Amino acid sequence: HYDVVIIGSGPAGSLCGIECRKKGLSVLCIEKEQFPRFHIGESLTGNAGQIIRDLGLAEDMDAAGFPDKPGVNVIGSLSKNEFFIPILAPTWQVRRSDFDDMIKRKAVEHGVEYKLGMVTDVIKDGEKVVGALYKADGVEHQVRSKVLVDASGQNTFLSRKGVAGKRQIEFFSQQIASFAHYKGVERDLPPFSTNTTILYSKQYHWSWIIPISPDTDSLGVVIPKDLYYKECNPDDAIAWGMDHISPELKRRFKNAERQGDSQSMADFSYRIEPFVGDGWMCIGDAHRFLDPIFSSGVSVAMKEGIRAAEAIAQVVAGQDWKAPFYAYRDWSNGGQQIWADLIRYFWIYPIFFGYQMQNPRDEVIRLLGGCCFDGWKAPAIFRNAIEEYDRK
Ligand SMILES: Cc1cc2nc3c(=O)[nH]c(=O)nc-3n(C[C@H](O)[C@H](O)[C@H](O)COP(=O)(O)OP(=O)(O)OC[C@H]3O[C@@H](n4cnc5c(N)ncnc54)[C@H](O)[C@@H]3O)c2cc1C
Repeated sequence: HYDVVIIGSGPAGSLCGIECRKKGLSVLCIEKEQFPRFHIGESLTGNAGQIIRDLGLAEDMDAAGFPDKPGVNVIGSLSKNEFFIPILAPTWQVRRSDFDDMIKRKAVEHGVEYKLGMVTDVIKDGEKVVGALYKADGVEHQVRSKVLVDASGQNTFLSRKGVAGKRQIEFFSQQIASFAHYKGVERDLPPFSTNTTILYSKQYHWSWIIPISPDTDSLGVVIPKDLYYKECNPDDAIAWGMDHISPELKRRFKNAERQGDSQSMADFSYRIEPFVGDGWMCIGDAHRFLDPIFSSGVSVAMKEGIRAAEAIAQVVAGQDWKAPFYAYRDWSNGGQQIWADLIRYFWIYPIFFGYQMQNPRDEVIRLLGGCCFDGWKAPAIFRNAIEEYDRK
């Protein structure tokens, strides 16, 4: 028996476990993969940076060789339009295998119990979730929980089991990402050498370059699903990007040497509703995924883990789940909708978006730093333009 059982130990599950422990709750985290393990999504927001400082991890970040992130340089190729989004507060580019392991060790330090295992089923008592089944070695185990937290990322465990809602996928923005790590990439000149670079051409055609260590850079090429299936495996997709997205690519990778195989993965934005219920909740990618063009996923996952523990504590302490879980739900929907709007606005009006950075700018900087979860003008501008556009 535990107060809280967390499925998965990415940024959402790890932060949820840490904050649950800070509220004095007993916590079991079941994670199916042995750490450290590779994972994509390497560029952090200023707000993720602040959580990391709060955990007391800043020195360890520098020690791990994670480059400082000055901001993101966005370059459009069809018109050479270029803009730079400065970082809100100091943050980093990370190798996720090592980063996720660091956060996980902090969770263990706070007294989270970990099991290597794959959660496979929930245990119900009528409508109520009261625990879970998981496989470790050759063997099925049972655990009982007051709240089962699904932090399974894009595995969307509770959705797949029909406990949570079905995925509602955004049909018009379906993309496939292909990526690999390289050495020998030409970096921007200081003070910008370790910025994230985003290159885009047509709508939903884009690429990233992220320095993740002193010598290594992550390259991604992201294109519409149909184009990928039509003209492209992940090697071919990356080559297509090198050829068609921007000349900056062939230039910077002139002397680059790939480390390890390339990979592809769905980049479909989705949302799952409901994502809270009696005895359970979802946090992070387990209920919602946004186009990672602005590198917000880890920041969002961490924030949701933190905010969920608040709700969880109230329920473990005897309050009916509705008021607290619905407050979490509404808080999450509020902030995620702002991110979603920013992204849709960018894809519709990428040039107008950029120029916004010369407009007396501060709001967007804060928003892209992650301040999306707390009167600002920007959210309404994005919302209004998108509604008009859709109506048109
Ligand atoms: C192409 C791409 C690029 C991205 N770039 C960025 C970026 O630059 N910056 C950024 O911040 N975000 C980025 N993201 C998003 C980011 O990767 C995710 O939002 C983030 O990892 C979410 O964290 P999570 O904890 O929710 O899920 P995850 O990090 O995926 O963690 C989930 C964990 O759950 C475990 N698990 C799953 N199912 C089970 C089960 N049944 N039992 C036990 N354990 C289980 C998995 O092993 C996994 O470790 C990107 C995403 C994509 C697709």
